Amino acid sequence: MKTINLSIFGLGNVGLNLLRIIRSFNEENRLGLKFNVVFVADSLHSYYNERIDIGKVISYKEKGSLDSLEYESISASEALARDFDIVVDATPASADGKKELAFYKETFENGKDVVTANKSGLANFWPEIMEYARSNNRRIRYEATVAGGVPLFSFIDYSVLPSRIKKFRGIVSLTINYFIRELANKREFDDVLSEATKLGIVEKNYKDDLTGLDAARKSVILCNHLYGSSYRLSDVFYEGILQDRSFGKNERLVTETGIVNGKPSAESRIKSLDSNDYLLTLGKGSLGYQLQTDTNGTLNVSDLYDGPYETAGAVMNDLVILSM
Amino acid sequence: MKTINLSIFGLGNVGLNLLRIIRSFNEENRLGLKFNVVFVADSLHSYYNERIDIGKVISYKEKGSLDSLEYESISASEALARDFDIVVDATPASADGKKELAFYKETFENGKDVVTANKSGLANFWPEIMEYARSNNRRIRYEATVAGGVPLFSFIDYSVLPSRIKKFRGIVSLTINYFIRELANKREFDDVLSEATKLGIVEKNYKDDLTGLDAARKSVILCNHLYGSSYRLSDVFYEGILQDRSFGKNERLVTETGIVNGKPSAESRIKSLDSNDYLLTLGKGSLGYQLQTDTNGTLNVSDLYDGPYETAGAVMNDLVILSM
Repeated sequence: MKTINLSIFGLGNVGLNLLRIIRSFNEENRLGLKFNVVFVADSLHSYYNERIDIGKVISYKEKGSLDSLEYESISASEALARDFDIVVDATPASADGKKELAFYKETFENGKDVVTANKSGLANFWPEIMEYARSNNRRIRYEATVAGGVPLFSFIDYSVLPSRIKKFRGIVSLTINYFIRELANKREFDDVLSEATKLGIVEKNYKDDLTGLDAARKSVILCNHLYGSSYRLSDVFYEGILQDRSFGKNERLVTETGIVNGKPSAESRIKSLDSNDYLLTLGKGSLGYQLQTDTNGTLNVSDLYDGPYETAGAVMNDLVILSM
Repeated sequence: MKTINLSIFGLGNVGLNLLRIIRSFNEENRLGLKFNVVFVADSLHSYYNERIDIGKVISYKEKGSLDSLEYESISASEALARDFDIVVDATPASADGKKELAFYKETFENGKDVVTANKSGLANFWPEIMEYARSNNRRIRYEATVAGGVPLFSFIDYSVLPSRIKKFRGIVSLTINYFIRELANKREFDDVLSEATKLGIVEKNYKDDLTGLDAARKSVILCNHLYGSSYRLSDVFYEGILQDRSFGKNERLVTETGIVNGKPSAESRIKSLDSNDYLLTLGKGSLGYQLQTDTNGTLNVSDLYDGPYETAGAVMNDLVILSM
């Protein structure tokens, strides 16, 4: 019954799976919703149509032949001025967050909401983004930015409303933790790196993950959402593994946020956890966290395996929340 | 800014903790809400006032001296006709669910919503309750009826919207599982029972828990919420421990719901779980479940310790959802 029009920016693993999810959702949902896509962009192409054929976009993108699509081409700024409801940002993250900030400003000014899977704008320019949203009376959600497809922001926003959240601890950065755990198997860094590269576990440029900066960016978003702080990266603590030492079987890079000495605090630190720690029960592919609350107890939430499809499922959850 | 008026029925462990929670929430919430109580009842007293003094009610109830409260007394039916927004049902559960059915009918007809922690009406008369709600354009939520304070219905309703939920497995009935695990420690039933009685783990009448009927009632609610079925108790399978045999360390009474052979299905069965099963990681005081979804992955959610305060926190979450 109700049709919501989307413009999707980014067709990497998350954005492409989001298209697949939209098609199945439109077919199957009991929610009285239909999502219509009017615009898709990737790094090479930007296509607009009143009713993009989502199946065709998926097919052409899988075949590596979006070149051959005959839709109107318009720039991102032009697309933002067309009539639609919500922007999805599944683009590559910039180093400094400026392109994301400028993009959300232009989105809100054009009267659209944002759902993002890109954490860069939020980790660097949170108060500016929220002020543009407020100014323009628009909304932004960002489930997929921290803990992938594991409900976290929706969990906070709809499941523990009565609490004033006392503390978050979790494994939210898997690649650095993978390396830590392999090193604890008494392996050499260069052997771990070599294999992780062949497996596609680690990128060509692994610095952001292995210095703990990926965790730090996530912790800014977490801390600001939980405590209403306006932090940027410089407000949080982090550390990484790049320093020669042995690691124990119980060490993890744990991201923790709470109000400490009256001030919101966020830190990602390598800790040797007690043997019965819930975080030690998580597999190398599993994101999870412990949420300590003053009214809804201490809650443990995790998935079994993190991946882009479940991440795109979190984006889709945000889209439904904004629509309903 | 926005005031929501409540009538609270039941001042046992959940209802009394709910009063405490309302007082702290009113003081502390950033949600722009205030909850005003106009009516409280327990088994002995029924008090109405435009603005019940919640602190006084707590104090008198703790001191065992609600006798001495000077507010108007009116019957439950009279109270339902006064002006307010939401009924909270934290009363003792009847055997057959009829009193709960009649109560919700009268509530909806008087133009109020229901939040319940009592599972009896829902386990026996779900389709009738939902029809009265629909007829009267009112709503009912029931977070606290299954898995206590662990978000479950709100989790389904707000965190995994895009999924068509494929399966639920969990430990939702702690007392029977406590007995199973103690028996697996090579103890005799009568010794386990004797101690459990002194500890307050088991009631004077332990039949509903130990025959698996408590689990079965929860599974009706679960299955109907997940699959849109209209089941009653006779539609689900259950079993208990009351039969002489040894139990293994890996046995649990697991409640499982899913669509099986095209039909919604719900069963609570004693299973010997594989050693790496997530449900085996839960302490004897911990409720938890695994939710397998087609769009949001497989999610594991649990608390550390179940108790009436966190249960009342789930009731409070439902109240906020209905108000906001």
